[PDB]
Amino acid sequence: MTKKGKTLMMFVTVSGNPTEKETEEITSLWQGSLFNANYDVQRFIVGSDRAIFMLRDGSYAWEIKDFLVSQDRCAEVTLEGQMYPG
Repeated sequence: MTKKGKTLMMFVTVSGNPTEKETEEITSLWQGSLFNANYDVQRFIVGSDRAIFMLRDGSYAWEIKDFLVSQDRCAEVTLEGQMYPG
């Protein structure tokens, strides 16, 4: 049907075939940066190199996607069925 609310899921992949711990360290600093920019996001680790970012307000998904892909350890960002880069 038609979605309720503004929440939005963002699926992120970490580069370099990292261990789960390294992925936790890498993504924790990303979450910190987002928070420091007033963004409200929850983080879920779902694999040695996979992370879920749950946005409270999905209307800011583009800004967050841009920030993430600009990181050296970000391989891909999946947003509404679309992978970035490119």
